[PDB]
Order: sequence, then structure tokens, then C-alpha cells
Amino acid sequence: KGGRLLSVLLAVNVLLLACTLISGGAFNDTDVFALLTTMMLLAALWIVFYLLRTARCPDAAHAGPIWLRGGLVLFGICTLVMDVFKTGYYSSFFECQSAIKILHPIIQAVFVIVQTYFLWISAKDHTHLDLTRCGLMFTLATNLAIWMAAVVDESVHQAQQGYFYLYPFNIEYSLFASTMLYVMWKNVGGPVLGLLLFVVGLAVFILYGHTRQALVIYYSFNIVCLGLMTLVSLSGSVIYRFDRRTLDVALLMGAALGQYAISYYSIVAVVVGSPRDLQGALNLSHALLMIAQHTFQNVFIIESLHWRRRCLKDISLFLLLCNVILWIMPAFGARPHFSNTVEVDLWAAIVNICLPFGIFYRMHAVSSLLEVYVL
Amino acid sequence: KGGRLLSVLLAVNVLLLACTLISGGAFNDTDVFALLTTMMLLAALWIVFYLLRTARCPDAAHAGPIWLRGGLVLFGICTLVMDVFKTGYYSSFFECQSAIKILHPIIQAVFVIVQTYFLWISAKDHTHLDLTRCGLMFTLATNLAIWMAAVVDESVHQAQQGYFYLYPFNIEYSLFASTMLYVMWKNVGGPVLGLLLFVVGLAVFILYGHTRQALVIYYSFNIVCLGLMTLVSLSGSVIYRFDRRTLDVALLMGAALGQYAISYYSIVAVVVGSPRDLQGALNLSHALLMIAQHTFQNVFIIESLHWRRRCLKDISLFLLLCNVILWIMPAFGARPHFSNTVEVDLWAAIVNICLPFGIFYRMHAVSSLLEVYVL
Repeated sequence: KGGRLLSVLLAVNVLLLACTLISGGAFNDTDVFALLTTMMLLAALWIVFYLLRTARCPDAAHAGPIWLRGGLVLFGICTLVMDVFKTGYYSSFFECQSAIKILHPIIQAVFVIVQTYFLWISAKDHTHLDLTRCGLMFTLATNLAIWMAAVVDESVHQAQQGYFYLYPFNIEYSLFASTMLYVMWKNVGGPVLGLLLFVVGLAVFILYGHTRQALVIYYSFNIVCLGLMTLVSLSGSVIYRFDRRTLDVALLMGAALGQYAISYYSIVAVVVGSPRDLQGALNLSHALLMIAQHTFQNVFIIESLHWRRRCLKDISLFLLLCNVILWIMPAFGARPHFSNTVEVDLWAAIVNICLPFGIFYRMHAVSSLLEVYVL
Repeated sequence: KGGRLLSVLLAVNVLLLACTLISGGAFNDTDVFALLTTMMLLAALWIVFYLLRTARCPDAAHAGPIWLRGGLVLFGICTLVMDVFKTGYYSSFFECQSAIKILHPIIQAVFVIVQTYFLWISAKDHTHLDLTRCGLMFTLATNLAIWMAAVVDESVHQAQQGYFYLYPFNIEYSLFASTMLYVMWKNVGGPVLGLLLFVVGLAVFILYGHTRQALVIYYSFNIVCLGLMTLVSLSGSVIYRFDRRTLDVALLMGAALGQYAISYYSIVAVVVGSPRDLQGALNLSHALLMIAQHTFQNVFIIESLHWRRRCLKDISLFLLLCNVILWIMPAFGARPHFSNTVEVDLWAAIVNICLPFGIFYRMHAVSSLLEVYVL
């Protein structure tokens, strides 16, 4: 109402202007970086304004769980490293007069630091409601603009001193910061089975020209990973009948779209291509199990958030480490993986949009499972 | 909760499977039409099941305004004509054994008829909550799947007896049916200035190789069209200070994204191209006025839905016909219009996604303005 409604119009207009200019390169345009820098400083200038204006603010579950801030800080450090490498390679290829190109790393780092500190300190459950509402939503647009900026950049990344140390963790940072700003804007007025999966999950990462068996080892572990989660979550779904947070549900269901799309694109490619090798069947089973475990785990968490009881503790403990080993490969891995052969045929654009949502989903899942385990 | 939550997972899975298969042609795939037909019949089979199961239902502003059903029926008739032309040209080029190609028109027509009648009769503000919730959301997926099917089809339409009578009104039908199903799912448990614009708006449509003045006449009328709306809505915004529905706001703001994106893409193209002719300045002014009038009208409607008073009656009356003449050109016109020259350079894909939202926005606007005028 009023300023609250006006802020969204300001947010979408900044976003829509950015989104149009994000795809400037495909139109056959480096002016996007200048726009990206401009919104970063102004958002940062509001943050530093707020960091001293927060004294005026008569502040006051709702404060935001620890995992949010932890992931925020971690991915902020990752963005710091990313922009350090960026400015390093820019200074290595120092020739063009354009400065916005080298300013974007520095301004991005400054923005990351100030936003991280501000979100860390003020996430706890005021005054200047007109400016703050227009301030938080403007910062929301900046995170989404740089997110879609990075998505396009790595999508077209295919085809000297930076050693191509690309870190898509900035995308994960933008989503983590966006939800943290969202919640603040809303209040303006024997489980040892998972342990064995840690070693084998890391061993294949250490292990990974590839052999036919190497694909099987990677897929078989993944298949038995989701296959176990498909039935323990189903086991958790049937035991809840014995013992019978809007944004949490939206984030859980919403982030699941990332894994749904890649799996659905995988099964479509598998059936259309109709391969005869075991690789196609492995892909089909892996994607189907991914979708099934995602749906069942989502239902389990949604129902949960609304001796004997130790049974549900073990599976939640089991899925806790099982999810973590499922997050290592996306966070640290290769998007054009050898696992997908018929899908890459390049589909990296689909992977870039989708994988961070799965990474986002994993962090929400483990925190939710930990939340009900201690309860 | 429970079946209500399970339905959305069913809806998105059908949608996501469809969305992946919607873009099958670009992957270098007519199996999408078979999938489109399959979900249509099953959704239709639920409708005819519901049309006799509604007797069991103990039914009971919330019933849905008249404009929704009216647009639904109109665009359903348009879809009937479209599929009639489709099956006609298919029977004209009758050679391939594939039947799904010719079945899709007939099944689409049957689905349109049954869905139109069902939405017309049961939109009024039960039993079988498990099936109905999974039924409405399944129908929601079918409308969105065919919407994105049509969007891609006309996007790639560029480059004998059907005479290419393409009717994008099916897209408008899908959005109209989707919101009608959405609201049902939520409740499971001197203004003569506009008159002059009618003639000039139709005259240019009758008038429209083109001349330089022809572009000016088309743009000047559009500029003075929005320019008047930019200040009367502003006039309506300042008089509301003298005299000081969630889904309505979302639809109004959400449908505005269509006109925002094309205008924002226009201004980006205008400034980047930097043309010297009056055409570029006309485009820039037209798009800026579009964005400004959209924002101001949205704010005016949002505030409104929450002698002397005759002043706001006239402007709402003025915008009533002013919006209508602004809906004729998108509903009946050419997407690669001569107005955009630097933008087409082909950007028809952007136009196809965006214009129906403006058409949707216009219908919501006129109904809302009529709603407050009678009040």
C-alpha cells in the first residue's frame, strides 16, 4: 500500500530495464556493465545510508535462520575471490581506456561487503518506511540483475593469467541475498549410511578422456543416492500418518524447479534419442529418481513443518548428509559433465539457470531437516 | 495442504514436462502435439466428469466479474475459428498418415467448448476436493502448455488454402481460462475525447509500402493517446488525495510486464542505434509515455479499489474508451509493425509473449474503471 506498492514498481522497472540490457550482447554491447555498476553504487549508497540511519529505527524464527546468513557470507567470500580474479585479469590485459570494465569488480566487491554486513546485522525482526521499502526492493533488483548478468555470461562463456577461474557462486550469492532482503521487506511495518556416501562422493570427484565404467560408477552412486532418498522420504511420508511458514514452502517448491527442468529435459532427450548403451538407461533412471525424490522430500518437509519418534530422526539424519554429498558436485563440478552426452549434443544455458536452484534447495532442505531433527 | 499442495506438484510436473517438450522443434519433433492432445483430453475428460459430478457439490465479487467470462467466450470462439482453419488446411494438405496433427484441432475445439461452458457455469462462489484440486490445476497446466505452444509456433512462424489466417487469440484465451480456473481453485474449501479517438484509431487501421507521414500519424495519435492518459491518471492520482482484491492487483501489475518489456526493449534499441530521423524520437517518446501511463494507471486503480466526485468519473470514462482504442491495434494488427524499425532489425518473439499481457491488462483496466465509475 502506497510506498510498499510503489517500491515494487520501482523494483520491476529497474529489473526490466536491466533484463532488457542484460541480453545486450546477443542483440549484436558492453553498456550493460555500466548499468550494472550504476545500480550497485546507488544500492550500496543506500546501504551505507541505512547503516547509520538504522540508529533511528525502532526495531521491534522471523529473524531468519542461521543457514541463510552462513551461505550469504560464504558466497560473498566467493564473489570477493571472483572479482579479485576479474580485476587481476583485467589489469593483465590493461589496454582499453574503458574503466567501468575494471570498476565493476571493485564496485561489486564493495557492494558484496556492505550488503553482506548489512544483511548479517539487520536480519533480526520502523522509520523511513518510504525510503527503506524503495531501498530494499532496489537492492533486490540489483541482486537479480547481476544474477541474470552472470547467467548469460557463463551461458556464452563457451567459445592468460586468470586461468579461467570461473566461479558461478555469485549466482548463488544473488539468490541468497534476494531472499534475505525479501524477509526484511515483509516486516517493514543407524544413519552411518550417509557417512559412507561422503567418501564415495568425494572419491569420484577426485577420480573425475573417461572410461565406460567411470560413467557407471558416477551414475550408480547417484542412482543409489536418490533411490535411497526416494524410499526413506516415502518411509518418512508413511510414518507421519502414524504421528499426524509460507516463504519456506515457496522457496522449497520454487527451488525444486531447477532440478525438475534438467531432469525433464534429460528424459525427453533420452527417449527421443533412444540410445542402446547403458548410459541412456542410467540417465533416464537418474532423472526419474531425481524428480521422485524431489517431490517426496518436498511433501515430507511441508508436512513436517506443520523411542518410536527416533525413526523419523534417523532418516532426516540420513538425508542430511545425503543432501550434502548431492550439493558438492553441483557447487564444485563441471556443468558440461560427461554424464550428459545426448543432452549436451550446447545445453549449458539450461544447466546454468537450474543448478543454483538445486544448490539453493539443498541448503533449505538440510536446514529444514535439521530443524525437525532437534525438535 | 495435502491434496491442495499435491495438485500444484502435479500441475508443475505436467507443465515442466510440457515446457521442455514445447521447445522440441528448436532442439532439432512433432511429438509435442501428441502430448498437447493427451493432456487436453484428460483435462476434458475430467471436465465432463465434473459436469455431472457437480450435482454432488454443495456449492456455497467472488463469483468472478462479467468481463472475465465475456473475454473467455469471445476468445473461445476465436479458437474455434482457428482450429477450424487448422483442420481445413490439414485436410487440404492431406497426405501424411499422422492423425494427431489433424486431431489436435478437433480435440482443441472440444476442449475449448467444454472448458468454456464449465467455467461459464461454475465460476460462481464442496466435495471431491482431492480430485477437483488436482483437476483444476491439471486444466491450468493444459492452458499454459498450449499458451507456450502457440507462443513458440508464432515465434518461428516467420520463414495454400488456409490463407495464413493466424489468430493469436488462443494465447489470450489461455490466460483468460487460467485465471478463471485460479479463482475457483482458491475457493475449493466531457468524456467525448475518447469518442474522437475511436474514429482516428480505426481510420489509421483502415489506412494501414508506407510513407514518412504515415508513421507520424500513427505515432502522433499514439503519443497524444498515452500523453493524455499520463496526465489524467496523474490528475486522478492527485484528486484521490482530496477524497482519501489481491488477485486483481497481481493481474494488473503482472499483465503490465508485457508493455514494460517491449517499451524497455524499444528505448534500449533507440538509444543504442541513435537514429537522426523523427522516427527514433517518436519511438522513444511513445515507449516512455507507455511506461509512465502504465505505472500511473496501475497506481490509480490500486488506490481506487481500496458534483465534485464527478471529476474522477469523467477521467475513468475517458480512459475507458481510450484503453479500448489501445486494445484494437494489438488484438487486430501486425506484430512486425512499421512503427518499430530499429527493433525488428527479428524481435517478434518478444512481441508475441508481451502483447497478450497488454491485451489482458486492457480488459482488466476497463472493467476496474467501470467498476469504480458505477460506484
